[PDB]
Amino acid sequence: MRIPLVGKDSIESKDIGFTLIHEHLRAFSEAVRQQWPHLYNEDEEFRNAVNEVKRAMQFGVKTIVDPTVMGCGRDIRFMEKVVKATGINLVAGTGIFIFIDLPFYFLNRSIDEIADLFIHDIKEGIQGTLNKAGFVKIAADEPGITKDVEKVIRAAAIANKETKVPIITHSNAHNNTGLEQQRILTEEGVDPGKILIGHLGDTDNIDYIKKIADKGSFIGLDRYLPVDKRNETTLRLIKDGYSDKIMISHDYCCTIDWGLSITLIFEDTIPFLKRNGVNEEVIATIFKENPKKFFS
Amino acid sequence: MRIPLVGKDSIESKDIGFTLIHEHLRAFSEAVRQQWPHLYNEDEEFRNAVNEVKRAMQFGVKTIVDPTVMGCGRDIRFMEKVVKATGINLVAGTGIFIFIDLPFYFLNRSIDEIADLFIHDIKEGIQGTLNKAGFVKIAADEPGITKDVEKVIRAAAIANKETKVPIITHSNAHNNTGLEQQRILTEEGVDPGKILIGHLGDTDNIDYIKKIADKGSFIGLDRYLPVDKRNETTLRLIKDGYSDKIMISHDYCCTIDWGLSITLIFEDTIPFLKRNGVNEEVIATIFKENPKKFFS
Ligand SMILES: [Co+2]
Ligand SMILES: [Co+2]
Ligand SMILES: [Fe+3]
Ligand SMILES: [Fe+3]
Repeated sequence: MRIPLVGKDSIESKDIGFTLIHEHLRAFSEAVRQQWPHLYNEDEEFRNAVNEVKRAMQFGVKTIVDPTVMGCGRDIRFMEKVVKATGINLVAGTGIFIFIDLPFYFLNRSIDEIADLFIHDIKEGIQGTLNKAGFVKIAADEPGITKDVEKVIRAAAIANKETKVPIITHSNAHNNTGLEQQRILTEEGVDPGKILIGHLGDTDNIDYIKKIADKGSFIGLDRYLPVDKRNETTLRLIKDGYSDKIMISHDYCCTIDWGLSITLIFEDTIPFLKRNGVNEEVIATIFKENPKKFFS
Repeated sequence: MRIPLVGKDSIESKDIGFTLIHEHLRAFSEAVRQQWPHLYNEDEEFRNAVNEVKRAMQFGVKTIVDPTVMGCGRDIRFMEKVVKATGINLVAGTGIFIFIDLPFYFLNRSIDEIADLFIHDIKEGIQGTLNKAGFVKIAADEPGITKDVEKVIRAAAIANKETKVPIITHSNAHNNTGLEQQRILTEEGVDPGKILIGHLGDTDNIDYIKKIADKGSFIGLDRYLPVDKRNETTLRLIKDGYSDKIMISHDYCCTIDWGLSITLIFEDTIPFLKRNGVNEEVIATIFKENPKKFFS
């Protein structure tokens, strides 16, 4: 008992097995789905999510971490229906995904009030259920570290200090937002090894990626920049000894509403790696050992 | 049959009666209510809304226009429950309330696609019901006319040209956003008399308010700046002959989630006006004749 699972008893982090650290069963904007439901088909979303999870399981995936949070349409009851249909271990999270400003709710509200929402989901449960959050997700992108973006980062640090759950980020690989997230969180007392700086596979600036890993945090070679170039960067990082900081995901959304699959790393990335000399222990380090330490 | 009403057959605009043009039965951020429902109490919200509507009816209000739209938690089923409990004529709208950027859904989507959402609500119905929207609501504030704010303004103009429903805006009274909204909409072909530029009672810069009214649009002396100063501005505008452009509302939210009543104009504003020489025909112009023309 250590990592909460949707629809299941919690599991020890040592038992997580082969893990996909950043996959979305579904993603959507809460406000536009509430206001224009005619744009959406939950039944198609459900079928797609179950099919994708089943395909991942066929390749040996035990556990999927789904970092859908506020702003991207987290729905714990949908998640538990997918678990019932598949038997996957599913880790849900809490957090806020914003690039610029917070919803109007947060006007005149403190960082502590924001952290209390995260702690509520970790300690009490998500959306009125007893399913608990196992990590915090935060974001920054092209607008950089705005005032509200920084509030959310600081609230994630408070939640981590109180509950010890790790932090996954979304960053923009072409600016310094990932480095800034790592800096702010570690300055606030977060263990660097409890942070995954995401979307670093989007750039080929290896020195920037290595800088973040060298500071202690996992580097998300997620969103599986052409895969060939991504693979080249991934291979380069492996060849240079960074396997124990690398996390690979697809950042695949089985259904997204914005105006490819959860097994591409099995059909393309992992075969490419293997064809270029990467052995089995590297694959196990990335997909089993790194998530075990992240959640340990 | 001309203005759609929640839970009722449509009514001719000539039969709207005494109207409150800008009141919220409820307002909230869709994403934070979806993600943290423990923060909200629908039963309290419902009781408050019914009580406020009943009090307005006791003062002679026939029709209430509720400009809650995407971003502020529009819920047509809540609205119809309030209508069932009170018998009020309630006009619901469509639109998007943003100050900076659109939800991620709208990435790579056209102004025409946005207008199609508004036209859907006006012609087909809101949120899977047969209750239709009777106006479009848009906003701009301190960030000014951003790219996404302007997209929404231009989509409102398309919806108005297709369906002839009027447009209500939120503006910031201390910058030129209201003037800019009016300019963009009229440049796109919207009749100036089909536009209410809102939140102009927030400033005492009478020349700015008069400029908008002189260009043909209604001026929202809503949000009933101290009421005394608001009343002074309202009285001044009346004394200067602007009654036939003035719309008074409270912009009262019977429940808002951000970190006073719908009858304050009956307890304070209207008595103050009357005490300062304003007669009955002015009150009738503001609250009956102006909304009739707006919706005509
Ligand atoms: Co991301
Ligand atoms: Co407003
Ligand atoms: Fe993601
Ligand atoms: Fe309002």
